[PDB]
Formats: sequence, C-alpha cells, structure tokens
Amino acid sequence: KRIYVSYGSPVIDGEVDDIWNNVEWNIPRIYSATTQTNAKFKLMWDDNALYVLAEVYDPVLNSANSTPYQQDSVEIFLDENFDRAISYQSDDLHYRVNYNNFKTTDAGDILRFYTKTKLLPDGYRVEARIALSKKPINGTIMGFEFQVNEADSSARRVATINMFDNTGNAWQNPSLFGEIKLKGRSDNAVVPINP
Ligand SMILES: [Ca+2]
Ligand SMILES: [Ca+2]
Ligand SMILES: [Ca+2]
Repeated sequence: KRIYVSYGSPVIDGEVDDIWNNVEWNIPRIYSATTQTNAKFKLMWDDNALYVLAEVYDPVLNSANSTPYQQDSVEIFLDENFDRAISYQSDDLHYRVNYNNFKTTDAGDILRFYTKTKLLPDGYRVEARIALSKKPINGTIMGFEFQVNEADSSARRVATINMFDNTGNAWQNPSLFGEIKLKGRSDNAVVPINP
C-alpha cells in the first residue's frame, strides 16, 4: 500500500523536532514471529532528502553478533526511480543502522545516509536522512520499505518487523516495496520574513 509523506526539513540529532509532531506514525504490523518488540516510524521529505524517524520498543538491546542484520537495527529500502524491478537496479537503496548508530549499506552509496540514534527507557530512536539524487516534487512516487531486526540476549536475530513485505525478500526484490507519495510542498514559498 501507500504512505503520503509531507514536506519538511528536520534536524538530525536523535531528538523529536516540533515539526515531526505534525505528521502521523506508521505502524509496521508484519511480524516474522511473536515478540514484545514493536516499532513506529514517520517520514518527511524536502528538496534534497528523505527523512525517517523510527522508535523501537525493545527491552533487550543486543549488537554482539558480527552479522549486521543479527543486531537490533532498523533497515530502510528505497526504489528512487520507482522502477519496481524484481532485482536491484543502480538507483535502489538498502541501508541499516543499529541502536548504537552503526550504519551498513547492502545497496547504494553509504555517503547518502546520515543518522543519529538515542537510547530510550525500553528502546531506542533512529533519525535518518537519505540524500535523493532525483529532484523530488509534489506527486513523486518512490518504492519504500521499513524493517526492524530484533535480536535477543543470545546475540542473534529472533524476529523481524516489516511495513510492507511479508515474504522476507525486500533485500533481493524492489517490487516487494510499498509506495510513498510526496506531497505538501508550497509552489510559491517566498515573500519576506515578517517579524
Ligand atoms: Ca531531530
Ligand atoms: Ca529503482
Ligand atoms: Ca532486542
């Protein structure tokens, strides 16, 4: 399905900007297995970037496994041109960041990915910026997926949460991503600053 993303420019610092309170939480509900871990995320776009704010409720954080997706982490997938190919093209992105703000890329230039995290009582927050190469405008559609990897005190992933893909294959197949459609940018956006 489809998330409508409002226009806005947050500060990347792990703190919830006032402007994030004006957009709605998306609740990923595709669980690989039962778990008390849950998550939500918000999206925002500006002329240069897509923005993700994720919060994860997770009472045990573990990142001892050397395999990235076997640590408590969130992953962001983007099909920027909206090709919806069945395998990864040159414009497809798959990024990951753990609760300690350690980032990995499975696809795309990691120089585009800028993140901060914050430890919360019972969980963590990720605030992420992905620099866009195509100029977005109102009505732009991109493919998007969001995933949480939940690891336990055995230092292994025991569960996944997904927004859109229930098949375990977003890492391989962009056509499984959902859609985001960008709206809300003013056309004028001018006039003087009135004090
Ligand atoms: Ca912020
Ligand atoms: Ca693509
Ligand atoms: Ca965990």
